[PDB]
Amino acid sequence: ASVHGTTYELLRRQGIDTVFGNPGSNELPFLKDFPEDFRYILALQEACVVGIADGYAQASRKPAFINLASAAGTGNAMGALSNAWNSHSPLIVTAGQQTRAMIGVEALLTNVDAANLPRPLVKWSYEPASAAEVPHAMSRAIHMASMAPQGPVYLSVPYDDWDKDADPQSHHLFDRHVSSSVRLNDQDLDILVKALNSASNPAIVLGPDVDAANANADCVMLAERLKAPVWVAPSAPRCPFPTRHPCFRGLMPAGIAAISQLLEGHDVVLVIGAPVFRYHQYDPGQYLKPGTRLISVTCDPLEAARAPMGDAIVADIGAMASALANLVEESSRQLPTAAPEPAKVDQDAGRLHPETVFDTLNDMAPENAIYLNESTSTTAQMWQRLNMRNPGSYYFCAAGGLGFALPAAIGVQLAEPERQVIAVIGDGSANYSISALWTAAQYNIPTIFVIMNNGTYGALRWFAGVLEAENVPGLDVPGIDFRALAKGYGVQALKADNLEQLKGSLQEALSAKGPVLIEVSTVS
Amino acid sequence: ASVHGTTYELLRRQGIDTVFGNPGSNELPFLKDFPEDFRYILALQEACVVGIADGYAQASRKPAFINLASAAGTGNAMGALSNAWNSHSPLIVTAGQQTRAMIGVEALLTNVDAANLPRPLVKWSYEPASAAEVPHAMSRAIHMASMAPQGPVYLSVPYDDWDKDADPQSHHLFDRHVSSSVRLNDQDLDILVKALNSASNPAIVLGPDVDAANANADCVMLAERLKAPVWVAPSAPRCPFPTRHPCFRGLMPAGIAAISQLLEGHDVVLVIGAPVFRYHQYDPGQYLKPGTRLISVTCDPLEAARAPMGDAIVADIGAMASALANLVEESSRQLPTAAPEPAKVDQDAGRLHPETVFDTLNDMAPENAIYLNESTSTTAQMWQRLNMRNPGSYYFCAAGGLGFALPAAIGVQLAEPERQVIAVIGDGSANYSISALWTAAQYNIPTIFVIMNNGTYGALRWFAGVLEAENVPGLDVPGIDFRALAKGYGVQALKADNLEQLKGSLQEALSAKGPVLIEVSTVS
Amino acid sequence: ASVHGTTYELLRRQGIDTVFGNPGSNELPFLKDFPEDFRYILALQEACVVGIADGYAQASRKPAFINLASAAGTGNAMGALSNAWNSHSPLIVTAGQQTRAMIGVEALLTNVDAANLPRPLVKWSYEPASAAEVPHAMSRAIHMASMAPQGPVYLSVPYDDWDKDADPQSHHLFDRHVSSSVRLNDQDLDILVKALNSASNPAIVLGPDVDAANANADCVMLAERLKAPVWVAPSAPRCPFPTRHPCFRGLMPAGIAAISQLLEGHDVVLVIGAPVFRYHQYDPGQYLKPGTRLISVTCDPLEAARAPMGDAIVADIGAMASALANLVEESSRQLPTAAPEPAKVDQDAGRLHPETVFDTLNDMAPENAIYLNESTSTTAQMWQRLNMRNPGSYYFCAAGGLGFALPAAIGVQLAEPERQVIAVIGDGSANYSISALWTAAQYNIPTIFVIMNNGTYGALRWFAGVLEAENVPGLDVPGIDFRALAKGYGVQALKADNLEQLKGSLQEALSAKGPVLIEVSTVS
Ligand SMILES: Cc1ncc(Cn2c(C)c(CCOP(=O)(O)OP(=O)(O)O)sc2=O)c(N)n1
Ligand SMILES: Cc1ncc(Cn2c(C)c(CCOP(=O)(O)OP(=O)(O)O)sc2=O)c(N)n1
Ligand SMILES: Cc1ncc(Cn2c(C)c(CCOP(=O)(O)OP(=O)(O)O)sc2=O)c(N)n1
Ligand SMILES: [Ca+2]
Ligand SMILES: [Ca+2]
Ligand SMILES: [Ca+2]
Ligand SMILES: [Ca+2]
Ligand SMILES: [Ca+2]
Ligand SMILES: [Ca+2]
Ligand SMILES: [Ca+2]
Ligand SMILES: [Ca+2]
Ligand SMILES: [Ca+2]
Ligand SMILES: [Mg+2]
Repeated sequence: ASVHGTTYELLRRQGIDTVFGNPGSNELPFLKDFPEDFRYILALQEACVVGIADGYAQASRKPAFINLASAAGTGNAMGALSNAWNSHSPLIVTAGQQTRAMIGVEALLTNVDAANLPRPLVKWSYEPASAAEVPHAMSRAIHMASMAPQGPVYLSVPYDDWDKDADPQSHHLFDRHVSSSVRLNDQDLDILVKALNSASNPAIVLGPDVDAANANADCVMLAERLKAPVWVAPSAPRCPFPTRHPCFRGLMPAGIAAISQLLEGHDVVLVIGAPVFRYHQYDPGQYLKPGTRLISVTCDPLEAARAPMGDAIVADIGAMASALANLVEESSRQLPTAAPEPAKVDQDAGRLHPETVFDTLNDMAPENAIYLNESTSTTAQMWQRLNMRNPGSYYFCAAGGLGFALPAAIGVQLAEPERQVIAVIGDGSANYSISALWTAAQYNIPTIFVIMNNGTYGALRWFAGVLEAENVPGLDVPGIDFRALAKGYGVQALKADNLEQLKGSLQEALSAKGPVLIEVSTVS
Repeated sequence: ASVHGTTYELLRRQGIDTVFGNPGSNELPFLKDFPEDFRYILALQEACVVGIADGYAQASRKPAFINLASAAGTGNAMGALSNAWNSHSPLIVTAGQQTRAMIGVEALLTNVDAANLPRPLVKWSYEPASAAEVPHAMSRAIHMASMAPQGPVYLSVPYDDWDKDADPQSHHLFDRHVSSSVRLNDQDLDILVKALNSASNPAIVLGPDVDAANANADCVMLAERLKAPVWVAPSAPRCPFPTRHPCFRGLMPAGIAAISQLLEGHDVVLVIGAPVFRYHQYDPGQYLKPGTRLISVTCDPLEAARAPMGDAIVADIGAMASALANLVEESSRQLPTAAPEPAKVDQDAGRLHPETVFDTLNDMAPENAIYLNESTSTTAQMWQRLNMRNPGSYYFCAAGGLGFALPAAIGVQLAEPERQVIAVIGDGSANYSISALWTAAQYNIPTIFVIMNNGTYGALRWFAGVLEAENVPGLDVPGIDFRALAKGYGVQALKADNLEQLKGSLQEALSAKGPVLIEVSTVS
Repeated sequence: ASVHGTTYELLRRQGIDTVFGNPGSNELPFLKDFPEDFRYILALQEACVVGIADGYAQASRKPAFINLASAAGTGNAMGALSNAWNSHSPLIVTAGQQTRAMIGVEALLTNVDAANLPRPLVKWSYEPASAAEVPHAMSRAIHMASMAPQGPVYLSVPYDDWDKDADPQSHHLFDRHVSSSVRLNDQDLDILVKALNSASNPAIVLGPDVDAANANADCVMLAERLKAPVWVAPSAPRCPFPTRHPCFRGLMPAGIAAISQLLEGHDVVLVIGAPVFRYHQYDPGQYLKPGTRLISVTCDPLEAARAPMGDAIVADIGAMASALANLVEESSRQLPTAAPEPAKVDQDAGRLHPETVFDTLNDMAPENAIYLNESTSTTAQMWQRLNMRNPGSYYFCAAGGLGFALPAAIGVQLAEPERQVIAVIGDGSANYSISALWTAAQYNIPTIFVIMNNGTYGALRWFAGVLEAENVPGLDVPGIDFRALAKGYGVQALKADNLEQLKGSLQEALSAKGPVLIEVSTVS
């Protein structure tokens, strides 16, 4: 067998059947003879390729396979890899290299010092030293991406390797099963459970790895048993809990002082599947107030090591959440009271308040909708106004890198064809990965894109305000016609300049057969 | 509090009380006001510093703390770090940096791009961006070294940081407990146990992480219950099993074909705490023969990913070995028969056969002796001839890097003052870290060093022979007087030119109050 | 032809005929069939291998070729590479890698991510992607080491590559000539010359790249023409000027304020072949005083970029010094007056003052002696007391990394068999690379080693004093018998406990046929 044939067999045997890519010449020997049982999803720029794959992996809860065009293609994707690193997304990023005989002279398309290129944003990065090693290296890549803590990996392959003979002993790779589905030993788990049972006023904080593990329901049971309020850890990349459950308390503000104040009076705070914590703004003060003990369960040693406070346990989130939910006592304390209904912001017949948009989406979208957020000045309101009952219902750029949501929404929609995906994206953010729209059109992936157009980088204007920073350039983005961009890439386009038009456009979009972009005129 | 005071409090609270070091000017502000409850162990060269610390950490089963002199000191230690990486040794390697105001100009002793220096041989490498971050960075270093898979880490600290004010909120670091003591979830563990119970002819292979976890006794119970022969994985850095237990089958040869042949007919092979596998020689063939399934339990994702065959489970070795030992059924198969007595090699009244040396050591050493091996051509015979009943009884350079055993034997002896350490080191190997002898003399650490002097790099002569490689230079090391070297560093020195002298010298050494070096004239 | 044959032909054609090494198994296929016209110089530890090669390269003014044992051997050499980077030493560091078929599984002796290991201390680091690339990669290594700014490079070669067929087109590599012997364009050079001619009180500062270029005599002419005092740049790795020439002003103290004060009143300061500047101690103040302009000529862009003041020209030091010396006008100013005779320190019949040692060496050593310094507390006095008339007469660890001088003195002596090498090394420093002594004995390289034994790390005690740092551990190194160490490695050993014995021992050493070590009892 060839390296090509063996590698595709390995991929298939390991459950991979889709290649997200933008091709180049070093990849043609890999992509030729493309298997009939595989899917290739083309995108027009590599940030888009990787964003789509990332959404697909996050929603599918399985690795996604990517093929990029040597160094330039890899490089174009590195912002997308920054997000994937923070979301623990299991991405197998492959790129073609020059033929081995031309690497030394640094022929055009040689990826120099290739393994160092995507560092430090990958868990493992490698170029094999021979053709026959390629299937083994691919096996390593699959497993490295997939073991907890999951994350992106990089493999560079000289294009002449594919046609070479494989090692027959590579057949041992095909059916390897590698598990990291582990939990704390019984003795220490019993100690933890006793501490939770004995807490007088516990609180729970959940991060994205809960949703990635589909541990959401177990966390609901845990919160009900402990009668504990539940927050989502700051800068949330995913939604780990039903947002109208009575225990839910919403998104934590991303500040040191704000979080210790929120946790004041809680004697034990159990954090599951989050860094401790993904703060953002400068908000100095106490990490925790006196009387609060924090215990973190994380899938990532790097998270456990860097937490500035608390105990930590490094284990699989699904295994731990299930064990804890089934072991803790039912507290006789009263169940927390549900958060009040959000206020309705006054809305005239002109430009839309973002709150109006979210309320309308919540009114009109199906109960199993999936939202993506890259409307950076409106996140807090979005989190308050969308009832997200189910797992896998929310994604936000995990490293804060714009250009995620537009392509990721396409990948999520590909992963979840029965769940309507609605990406709410600011006018500024929409441009970073605008060409991803084409993939939705070409493959008829029926994502809805809601562009919040206020003509400015609003979140930056806000942050400049708190700085009292004057004379900052580059904050306004006037003069972008998103309906024309959608037309450019073959996506049906609608406008919403007021509330009646927003409702009309959403109705039309929700009943459409393909992707739809709605340009919403929002308040500045 | 100062950064200095806070950092030493963190170290003490995290169980660190000893600094292994060779000082330099960038470290003086760290080392000044050295706490009265800490120990400083000086060694004269940094390979020695790190080797001593490594032995101490491996034997103590806890992190060891190191302080080195900027880039040159770090650099001198990098061979030692190669071994530490392969042994999963929890080493906290710190080095001083120039004062922040002088880093830009690259003053003498500036460690340029410091974090990259020890890569790729460390789990984490870092220089803090401010003085107040230093205690937090130290906390990260401690935990990164200590979480499974354990390994060396590197922290570079500008020397002016120590006297600066610490963040009062660093007190939250002091008592953090971070656990990776995890095992496979119950459902999947039950599947594994059923596969082990149903095996008709199981075999077990154990690696160094068993001994590091002190899982040895649990592995004995597991082997007895399964009635399974037990091998030590190739290139063994430690001894994970009693070498005269009836199930023991010795050290696996480090070859692909040799290992699959040894495993032929075993339907399930359970590997615990080893890479799969640390082959060495070129020995092409089948990874496994038809009819053998391999299942690996490893603490290291990188091991699990790169195994060319088998299933894998990534978990703590102690937690897994204990669980498996207590869950498997007692097989009614007959217990394996003990290996036969090794042959006595004919020995005249002249130079010693290595087999004679090992037999004599086994006859005369206490039953709780600890051996170290850096006598590279004699390893197979050593493994056959020493009865090592207890855990922590054997160490060998885990990356094959010479210069480990001489200093490591000092660290092991410091860790285990009641267990006589005997380092068996070739004449070639002895030179790499010869100055470590001084530390044994200075601190009166009573290691015994047995130098196997055959005047040559024997293992290289052997490997050249199998290559039929002629005209290789540099293989002979005549003209080294090890008794004079020992005198040079203040260590009592004896000779053994024949068997009667070997016995006499060993008797004298075993009753000595300090370290002793015996130069043994061995056959060429 | 094989890769082996082609590579050795390339080396020979490029002027390389000596391999400095410590062998390992991955190197045996390279070292076999070793050419009869090549020399192999064995050393017993890799810091020693590289130090010897470094001295040889620095003194010979040509590249030196090194072969080390995979990752551990490379790692053991990294402190030595730190010095080589700072001295711009042209070192071609090669290491063997595992056979390509065993790299993926990370067999013992696999150098993982090999090219990253010696970073950031090398100019170029590489592992070829195929056997036929190896000669080309070797060519790259040779030229990268040799082009200005010269420095160490690293090449890792899988051991199976050597026996493979070479590309016949590799013959084009053999006779490539690559020049960086460049100087500033005429127009801009004329501007510089006019600025020098018009200076009213010029000063010159010279660094190690002057001596490396053998630009010393040109710099003498330049200083005579400009009637300018000449200093050696701080932390000097080499001696770039005759130390009893009337213009000579000695070693600059390595402090910001001290240097600007020394330069006060000099309107133009021309620095040649030095960083600006290799400061060490914290000595804050002005980089230059008002009225001083600095112009630097450096071979290294990294030096030019980081200078905090002055103009810079990046060019070959030999070409620039020759051009400037021949273009500047003869000033009618008076030639600077020679520095006064150093004082004779009172010396009783007991332990030696270091000043006495240097005065005696200066009295008894030949006029073409070569000195090495690793007696860290005595450098200033050494520089005042040795008349070094010729180029290539002084070496000191360029990165401050101890363990350089003992092996480097052997390499220098090998390079300059007609010039007596005398290494003056502290008792502390002597231990780092002590085993290098064996190479001097084995190859009968007649270096003289003068060990300054004061029982302590004196320079650290001094630096602690200025810090008022109390309770620093690890500063004393009692109990080392250097005569026994010399005996250990087969080197003739003498003692000097007083002045009469020092004279007697030096007389005996200077007339000896082999290497000699003299242990001198110096004041504490
Ligand atoms: C790749 C990239 N570039 C720039 C930014 C900086 N950035 C920018 C440019 C923001 C403004 C986004 O504007 P928007 O129109 O999408 O939404 P708002 O008007 O609601 O802020 S928010 C923010 O962090 C970024 N995070 N990521
Ligand atoms: C740091 C380093 N350098 C070189 C080697 C190469 N090496 C060398 C030099 C060996 C010979 C050791 O000789 P010895 O006298 O200690 O023992 P034997 O004579 O029993 O082989 S075995 C081997 O792998 C190495 N492994 N590590
Ligand atoms: C490899 C390494 N380790 C440690 C040091 C720190 N160091 C040490 C240990 C010095 C003392 C050397 O003592 P010596 O006996 O050789 O000479 P003096 O007594 O004259 O200082 S000077 C100094 O910078 C270093 N520069 N390089
Ligand atoms: Ca509503
Ligand atoms: Ca799906
Ligand atoms: Ca906007
Ligand atoms: Ca016996
Ligand atoms: Ca102990
Ligand atoms: Ca030997
Ligand atoms: Ca004199
Ligand atoms: Ca010469
Ligand atoms: Ca000294
Ligand atoms: Mg490095």
